Amino acid sequence: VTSNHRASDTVVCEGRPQVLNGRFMYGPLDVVTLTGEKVDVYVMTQPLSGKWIHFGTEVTNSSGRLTFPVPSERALGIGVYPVRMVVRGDHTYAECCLTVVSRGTEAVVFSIDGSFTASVSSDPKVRAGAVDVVRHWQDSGYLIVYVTGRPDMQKHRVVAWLSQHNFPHGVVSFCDGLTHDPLRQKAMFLQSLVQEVELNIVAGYGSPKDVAVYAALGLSPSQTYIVGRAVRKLQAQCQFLSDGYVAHLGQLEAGSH
Ligand SMILES: [Ca+2]
Repeated sequence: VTSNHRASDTVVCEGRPQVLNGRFMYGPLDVVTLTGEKVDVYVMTQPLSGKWIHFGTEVTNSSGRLTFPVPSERALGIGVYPVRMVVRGDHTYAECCLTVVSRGTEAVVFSIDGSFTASVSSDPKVRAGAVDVVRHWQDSGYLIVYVTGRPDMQKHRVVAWLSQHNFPHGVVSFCDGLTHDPLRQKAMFLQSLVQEVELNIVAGYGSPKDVAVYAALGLSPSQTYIVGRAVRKLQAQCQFLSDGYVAHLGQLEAGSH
C-alpha cells in the first residue's frame, strides 16, 4: 500500500547531458510495480528557495523505471539541486539531488556498510569517529561519494540511517537489485564516475571485500582504507584502520594522505 519510490542521486560534469533516473513501487518488498504512469519531474533550481520548477514528464516502463533527460535549455550550472519526482496519479514522490561539477572534481568514496557499520541487524551501530572522518574530507574540499551493495529498494532506510547519525550530504548510489554481483556493479559505477563524469577519486574506504573494488578502479594501496585489523592476504594491497577512525583522523590532519 505505502509508496516506495526512489530517485538516483545524479552527479554530472558541466556541459554534459543531465539524466535523472527513478523507480516507482509500492509495498515493503516493492511487491507492486508502478507500470506505465506519468511522473512529473521537479528541480529546485534555486537550492535554498524552496520553490519547485516543473522540468517535464515521463512514463514508467514495465519495471516501474523512469529515465528523464533534462532539456538543454534548462541544464543546471555547477551546484547541488534538490529533485523531486511526483506520481501524477496519487501525488506520491521520490527525492534526490542533482550535483553538477567542474571537470576533474576530486572525490572520496565510502562503502557504507563496510565503512560505517560496527554491528549487524535493529539499527546497526555506527563506528566511532566515522562521521568525523567523512566530515573531514568534505570540509577539505572533496566530493563525498557513498556506495553500497544494497538494492535501492532499501534506499529509504539507508538514507534515514545516514541522516540519523548526521553524516555529511553526499552522492548516494545503490545497486539496481537485479545484477546479483554487487562488487562488480560498484566497481563499474565508480569507473563510470571517473570516465563519464571525470571525477578524480583520491581515496577509498570500506571493508576487506572492497579492496577488489578499489583495486579495479586503479586506486593505490596507500589510497585504500580498510576497517579492522591487518589481514595477511591483503598485506600490501591497502591501509588498515587498525587503531580506529579517531586515530586515523589525527593522522589525516597531520597530513598523512
Ligand atoms: Ca546500513
